[PDB]
Amino acid sequence: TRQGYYIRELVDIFVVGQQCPLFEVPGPNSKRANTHIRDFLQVFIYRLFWKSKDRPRRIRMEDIKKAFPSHSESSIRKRLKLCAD
DNA sequence: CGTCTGCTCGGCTCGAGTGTTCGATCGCGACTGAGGACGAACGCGCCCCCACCCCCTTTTATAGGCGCCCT
Repeated sequence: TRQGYYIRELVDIFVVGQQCPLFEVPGPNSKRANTHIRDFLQVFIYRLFWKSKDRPRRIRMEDIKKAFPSHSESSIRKRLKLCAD
């Protein structure tokens, strides 16, 4: 860590074979992919509103632009359309 | 006037639903090939019947040979 080194011994190590997947990874540009993209952004926006101390709760746009910098700001504008002014 | 944020609108992409076509076994059906059994006709064998020829005797002349019977 930042403060120093720490040492443990280990005695047990597992080898994991070939995985049998139980969850389907979406494809690129899929409907499930884009749904997750906007849902994740919406959850981050709600949790930034919960963390806000001023009443009424207020956030800044460039916090979201620091978190999601590949997003066009139009997508963020629409996620803020419903729930913020 | 420039920047930024939001709102609307347009275009593109992807997913889902449906309908048509084809094949995927397929589940019967038709139909010909393969295989003894029974009845009728023939030829065919077997049996029976018919036909023909000789044997029963008598006679009579006549004679050589073989066998038997009582004198």
